[PDB]
Amino acid sequence: TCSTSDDADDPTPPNERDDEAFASRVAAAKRELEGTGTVCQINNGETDLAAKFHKSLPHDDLGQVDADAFAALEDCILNGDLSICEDVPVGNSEGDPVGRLVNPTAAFAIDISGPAFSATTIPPVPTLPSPELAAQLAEVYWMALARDVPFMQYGTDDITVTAAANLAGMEGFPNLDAVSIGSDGTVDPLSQLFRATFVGVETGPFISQLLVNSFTIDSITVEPKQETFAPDVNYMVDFDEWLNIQNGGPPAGPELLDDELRFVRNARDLARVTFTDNINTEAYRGALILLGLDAFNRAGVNGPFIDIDRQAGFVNFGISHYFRLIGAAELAQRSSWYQKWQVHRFARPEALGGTLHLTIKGELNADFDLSLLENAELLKRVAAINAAQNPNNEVTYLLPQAIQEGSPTHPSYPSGHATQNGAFATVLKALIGLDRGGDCYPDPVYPDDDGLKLIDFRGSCLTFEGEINKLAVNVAFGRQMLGIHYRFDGIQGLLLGETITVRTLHQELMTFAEESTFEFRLFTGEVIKLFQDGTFTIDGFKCPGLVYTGVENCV
Amino acid sequence: QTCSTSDDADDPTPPNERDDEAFASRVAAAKRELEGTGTVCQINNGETDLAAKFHKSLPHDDLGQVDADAFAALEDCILNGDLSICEDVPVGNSEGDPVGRLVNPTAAFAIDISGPAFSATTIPPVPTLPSPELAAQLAEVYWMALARDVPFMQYGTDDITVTAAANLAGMEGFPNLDAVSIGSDGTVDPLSQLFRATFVGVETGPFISQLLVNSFTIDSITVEPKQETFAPDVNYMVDFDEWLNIQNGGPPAGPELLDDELRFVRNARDLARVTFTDNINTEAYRGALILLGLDAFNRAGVNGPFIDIDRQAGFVNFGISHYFRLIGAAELAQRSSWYQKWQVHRFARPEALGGTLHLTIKGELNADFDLSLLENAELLKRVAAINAAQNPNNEVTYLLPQAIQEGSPTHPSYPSGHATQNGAFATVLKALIGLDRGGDCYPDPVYPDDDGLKLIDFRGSCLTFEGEINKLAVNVAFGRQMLGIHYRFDGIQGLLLGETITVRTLHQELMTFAEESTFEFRLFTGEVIKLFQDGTFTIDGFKCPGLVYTGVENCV
Ligand code: VO4
Ligand code: VO4
Repeated sequence: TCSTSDDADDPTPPNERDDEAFASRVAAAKRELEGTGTVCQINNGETDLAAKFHKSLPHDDLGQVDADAFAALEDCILNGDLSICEDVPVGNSEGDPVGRLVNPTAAFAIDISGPAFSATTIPPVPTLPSPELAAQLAEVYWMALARDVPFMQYGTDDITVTAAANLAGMEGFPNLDAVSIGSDGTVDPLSQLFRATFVGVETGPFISQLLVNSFTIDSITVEPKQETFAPDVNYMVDFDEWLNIQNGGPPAGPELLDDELRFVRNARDLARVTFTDNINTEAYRGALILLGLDAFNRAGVNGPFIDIDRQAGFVNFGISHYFRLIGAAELAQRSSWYQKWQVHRFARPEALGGTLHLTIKGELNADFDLSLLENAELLKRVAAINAAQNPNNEVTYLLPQAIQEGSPTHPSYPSGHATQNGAFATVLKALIGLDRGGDCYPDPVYPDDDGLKLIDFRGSCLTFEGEINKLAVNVAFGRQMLGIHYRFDGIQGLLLGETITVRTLHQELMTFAEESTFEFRLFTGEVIKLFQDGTFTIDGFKCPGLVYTGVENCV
Repeated sequence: QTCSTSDDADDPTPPNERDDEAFASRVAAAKRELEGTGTVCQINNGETDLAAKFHKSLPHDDLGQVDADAFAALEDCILNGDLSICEDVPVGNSEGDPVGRLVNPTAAFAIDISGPAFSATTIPPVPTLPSPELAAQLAEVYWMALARDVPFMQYGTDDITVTAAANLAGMEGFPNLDAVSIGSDGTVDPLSQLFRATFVGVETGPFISQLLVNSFTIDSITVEPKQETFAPDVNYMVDFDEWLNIQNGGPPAGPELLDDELRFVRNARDLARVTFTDNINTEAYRGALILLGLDAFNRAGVNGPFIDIDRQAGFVNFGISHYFRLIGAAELAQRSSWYQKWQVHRFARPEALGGTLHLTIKGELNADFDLSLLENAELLKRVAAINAAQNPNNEVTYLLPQAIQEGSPTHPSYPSGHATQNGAFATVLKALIGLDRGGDCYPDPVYPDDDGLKLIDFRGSCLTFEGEINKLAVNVAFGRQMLGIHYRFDGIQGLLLGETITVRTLHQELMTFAEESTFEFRLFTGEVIKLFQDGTFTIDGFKCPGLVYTGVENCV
């Protein structure tokens, strides 16, 4: 049995390989220790249970949570114990899986890699009475009303031309997260409504090139015409059906589907993608397309290999590296879960929709800002679309859901889809690099209004990095378009995802033998550059912390 | 805001101790890896002949023998984890084609914070060039090339595969091949054993996994797996000059000829084509979506510890996030595969031993291949004839016909990186699905017809999910062998390396989870592993003595 020598072409002796791996890992962990320090989780401080998540617990007939049950939920959230979590009351005893709490104890796991779950933060949510919460909630209502308008008709359809005038008139609107908006405060329906200022999202067609172009997987070429939802029908707008879903009961039935396969061409379609995706499916498709277009090089001439001739990357700076992180970067979901349950615990849009509807009916008196509560233009359209749908044409102002089950049984903020899509977009941009990130997407297209044919897009350069960012914001805002998240869930989850992913990316980069760096553009536009000694820059400026904690701290 | 002992998080640990607690847990995890690893000795087969070593893309003489100083430059490149030193390795062809680049030789030297470090695991020494095991390993690769265009359901009648099976069973070292599928009577049944392995389920039912031939749905897009495949009969690198050009790092002679009709995978050439055009985990990702849709893994999160309780579902842990996260993350096993390829065994590819074989048969070289191969009359006459029909002026060569013009990637043979990653992904799918559901039968199994244009319903065996998951991994490993670029030891040892490594990572993560939970599933060779949060583990119910898992043979 060997000790100081063996057959490997390795400078370290066998009996030191174990110590060197330990030393390296202790140092890495020490760097997270020191770079982290004391991190303070802060929520908006409101105590109203109406603004908190409690879907699936027992509610009275006004959708108001049972006190004892909510206190058992707080018990469950705090203790990271399965058994205590099984003690939380359920509001419907039929045992349907949509009634189960979605893994409330998940956050309490220290992963050995990346930033620990409590090492990052996201901002407090706007309180229920605020002008910002009002405009955020109205925007989810207008998305629901605009679901069947084709994206290319946004500038001429009554619903979206109105949505843009009505939202721009709300006091809180200019304060919405990365809101697309003119300098004069107006909203252009075709290029700004339901958009964000992250790089490339406002340029060109609403839907990312990565969602409408063909992809090849194992020599199988796939055109992305999907099975989509039927137009014009929404769910949970009948009061008893809505209450039953808040109490944890089964959906009223399946969703109506369209008989014709179509490319994604309106918000209902985009929402459909996000209802039937599985973690990184959209980003995986984008990854394959980018590889096929040579934004990422399949033969491995990426990273430090672009400047040399003898070697190609694979495990590092090649497809092994890329597809590994496309899955591994989903680890940011653990931090997303801590934020959802242990910290913010914010009410989903359908729950606030119930509070609103009852307040409008005079059965509750929630303090919503008058910009929503007196928003006649929006509330009359909601009343009308619901009455058209409901038995006996009964009017409700509930938020129309594109799915019978409504939201998943976990808190609104942030969106897990937005956190994981921010992480996947960051992995793609970092491996493709800044230079290739700025090249223009070749032969860009947009689906026709029926989603049956692709039309050649003739306009500004759509950069690879912008189309990757667009893909991520499409997925985030597609959940909003189902009725189950607000813009703050999507924007702040995307940033949470980018920050955590820069931390893991930098951690791994420091271990690699070959000399190399990472360089790429963040969602807000700054260029980050990561170095193997632990240093990093934002637009050329060397940052002061030991580890990346967001652009705001690099000053 | 600042804070110290209290903030708005419902977390028992004060903010100012959360950094400390994460460092403590990480040190304890790294320490468990330190103490469970100890001294690990990397042992290769010890042969010194350069003909038995990888040196594709370096300068060679006209007999394909490596320039000696270039090879010592490559060893220095392998040893030092230095990009600049690796840029000094000589190249045998100046055209600058990307197929000539060395594939990331410094990759192994990176200590990943999670999982087993790159040098903490081993794979067995490769059979030496003169051994009967090597001879039968290489003959199998050649028979796979000769059987490329035979539809799997015609294996029992086609003279090529009927003879392959008998020829291989009569080779002295054949019975000692890695998990070789063979009767107790010593014969190989063409339909159910030829080019198969004894890993659970692989020998049951059709050759191709159900996960590769059934439709998958992605984002509401339903996909029928009819692929663009290679044309029949044509093989490449069978003309000596073309072969030599490829060994010196020159560009491929041309593109591969493709079939005009899209088809399901129905022969070895088609399975090879999958593996030529896949991307790390595309085959398992397709299988993962198929399994999820069949409820072998529950999309709503009723998996792992949630199966026995009513109030909660899994997601980050024991739900789809866990599942898709690990399907990509488990590719981390590729760092260890890279160490074994370059730093430890550095074994020559089948096309390289094929050039040595060819030249030895012609009397231009004198390699000591065992006589079971050098005097295999049945194999030699068929190789000569297929190559004479392919070559322009009908010149005979004994080179191993490749299914692709560029031949192997530019990195050593052992183990197969495709096999190591598919052993890891197979291991992730089984662990998350769990032992009980792993035993459920595939619901609607099929097999493609001989033209690969229609799916025929299969009957007469329960194809378990764990068995079809194992089959897919062995199909991907063996499809590289069907390209002409890997041996069976590359594939089976690669699959087992990927499994051990993944068990180590799965266990490490399991120990962190707040909820009480375990992992329990069946390994490739059939034993049931069960992993516990206190760091202990069992093999068929027997408590293992090591700190950490190091393979079935050490749990005794
Ligand atoms: O998955 V959301 O967290 O986007 O409901
Ligand atoms: O990728 V192989 O290592 O299977 O050539």
